[PDB]
Amino acid sequence: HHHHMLLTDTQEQIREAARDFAQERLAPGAAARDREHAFPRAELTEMGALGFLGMLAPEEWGGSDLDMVAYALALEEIAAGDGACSTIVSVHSSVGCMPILRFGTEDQKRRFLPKMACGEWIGGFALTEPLKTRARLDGDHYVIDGSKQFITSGKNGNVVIVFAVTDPAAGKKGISAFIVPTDTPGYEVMSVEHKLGQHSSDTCALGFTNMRVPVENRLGAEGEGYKIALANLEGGRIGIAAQAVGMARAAFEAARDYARERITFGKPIIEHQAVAFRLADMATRIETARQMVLHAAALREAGKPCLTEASMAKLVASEMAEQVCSAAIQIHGGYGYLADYPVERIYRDVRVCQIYEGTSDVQRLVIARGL
Amino acid sequence: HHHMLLTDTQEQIREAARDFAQERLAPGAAARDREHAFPRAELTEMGALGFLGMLAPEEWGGSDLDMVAYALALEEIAAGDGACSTIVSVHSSVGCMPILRFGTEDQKRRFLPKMACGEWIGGFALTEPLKTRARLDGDHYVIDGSKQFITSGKNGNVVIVFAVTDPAAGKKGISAFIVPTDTPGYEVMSVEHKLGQHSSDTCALGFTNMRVPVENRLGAEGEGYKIALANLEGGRIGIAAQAVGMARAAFEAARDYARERITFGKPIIEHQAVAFRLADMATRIETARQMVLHAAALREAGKPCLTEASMAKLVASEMAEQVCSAAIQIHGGYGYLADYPVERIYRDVRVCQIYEGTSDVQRLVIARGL
Repeated sequence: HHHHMLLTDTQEQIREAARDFAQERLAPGAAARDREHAFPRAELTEMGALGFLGMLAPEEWGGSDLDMVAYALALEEIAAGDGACSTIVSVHSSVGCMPILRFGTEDQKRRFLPKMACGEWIGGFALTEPLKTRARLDGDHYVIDGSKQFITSGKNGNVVIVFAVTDPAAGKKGISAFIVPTDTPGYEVMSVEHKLGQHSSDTCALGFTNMRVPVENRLGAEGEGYKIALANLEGGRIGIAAQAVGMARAAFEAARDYARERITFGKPIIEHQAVAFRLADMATRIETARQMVLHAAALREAGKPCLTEASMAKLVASEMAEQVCSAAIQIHGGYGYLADYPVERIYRDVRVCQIYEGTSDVQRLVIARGL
Repeated sequence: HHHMLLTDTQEQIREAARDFAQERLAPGAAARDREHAFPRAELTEMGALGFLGMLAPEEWGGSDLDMVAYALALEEIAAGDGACSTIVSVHSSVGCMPILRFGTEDQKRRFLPKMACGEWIGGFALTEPLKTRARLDGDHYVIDGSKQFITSGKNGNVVIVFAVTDPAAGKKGISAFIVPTDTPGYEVMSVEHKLGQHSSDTCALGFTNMRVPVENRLGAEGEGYKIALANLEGGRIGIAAQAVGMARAAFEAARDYARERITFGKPIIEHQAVAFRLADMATRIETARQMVLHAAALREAGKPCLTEASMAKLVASEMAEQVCSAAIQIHGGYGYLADYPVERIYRDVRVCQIYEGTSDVQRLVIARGL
């Protein structure tokens, strides 16, 4: 019999499969993709063949249809190999694929989900603005004019869910969602931002000018945009929480290894008390955050309310990860500040986990409302 | 004039350092970060204003400031450009001071005037991956070895090199050498790629058959260990001051962002969480600063202050990471972007906990003195 509150063998197998892939195929190029700001298209293609871009899609659409706990385990492994890659996957899965799955017509799902589930088409989500973006009905097309900011995969993605006002008098009831191929004429990347880290993943400002979108690409009814925009808060926040755990873990393992190789020289790490206790604290914080992330994922999988718990997980893991990554740098001494070791990059990569997908204060606000 | 408050001269130096840093260092800091560009032109302008001779006597072209004023100036320089403050801190405390204190009159004449006016930038090469050695050969020493993590090892002009002259004498067997960086045999093995302070070269050095005149040996044979430790306090005070300065620049950036992009000109106290975070940041900066200045006051008075300097360095460096990170958070999404200065200042300041004695080195010094 399966032990209560322990991972199933299938969940452990998925974790190991994600680990094997991330370590063998993502980690060796992670530093280079950081230096080059290079989108991991080749690696995403590989991942797609192995089911890692279809984890939240059902099998009938080409997905691997994982439970939410397994999905979190997989994202953690991917993040421990390459942080930016885990961002691209989390966004793709939770707010690229899921809105089309839940709100799409059968024909919209046929047209978009198989190529998204195998990772051929990478999905993005364009809600946030510098809503002023609007969509005007013109016969068999909507005409979209506006702009978006901080859009992950706005340039390298193939399909982006665009949110635009269709009735300015209806306020939050007057927004609609649109499935927009990124090669639609009038779709424009205004900028790819230079960031502190996760260089490999494009974060974009978009402009839409006279951008004609077929009425058959409207996701849901006119006015359903607000509901659609909020439909995956939990999945997204769980995913970013998992990636923060993964990056923290990678930095911890680097620091543990450096301690054994370069501080104690093979002797028990416990022989250097301060460094041993610091590593113990790091391990404890990582494990504790992980259990919060998996708890939230378990609630989501069961369809229970979990906005509070997902937000808690995202908050506690993102803040944990900066502390652990910084301690990983300290343990490396002078080498911690050098690009030759991975912990300075992981530090840079992880800092944005407290900022996107709801800033920490946005998380606190929803947690406070649900007390 | 209250004896625990800054003197008018100290405030004047702070204001002069501020005016230069804001006008001539801050506007170019982002570019020098992007381009990993040594601030040679800015250092020259600084030198002509006396900021590269702050620990040197006037007779050598220095401005001969008291330690409090020196600390104030370094905070200002750092708030303008973190990397530049490192270059100056190193140049003044372990470049100029060992030559001032231990140099012969002729050595001071040959080296201090150009270093004090900033034409020649000084570095300090002790740390190794000591195995570097110096063997006497007539009227030269021959030096062979290597050094790691050396600030200005490439872009500097004069580096104090530490080498073993008597392997049987242990920590009594080290000597110090004044070594122009264009000495044949002096080689930059690598300029490290760092998280931040890109503008300041941190170098691996190699010395191969490097012949140095006997007249460049700084102090007597065996005096090297003493010379190496001769400026622990002034070095740590300076690095403490630069952490305060970088923290302050990040705080000011977050304060301005709040005013322009969060409250839209309304009083910041109308947004309680951000107001309280900025209050805490301002408080931690001010508290660290007073510790730095207290350590500086003791040093100026010639009192024991290794504990206080180590405390100042420890407190300010840790404070600065926390305040710089808070500054990123206040910027929201923009905080993670290179178009705003706080991600760079965050990168720049992280090494303050690491060089000039790691945080745990500071704790050990503090503990053993209790």
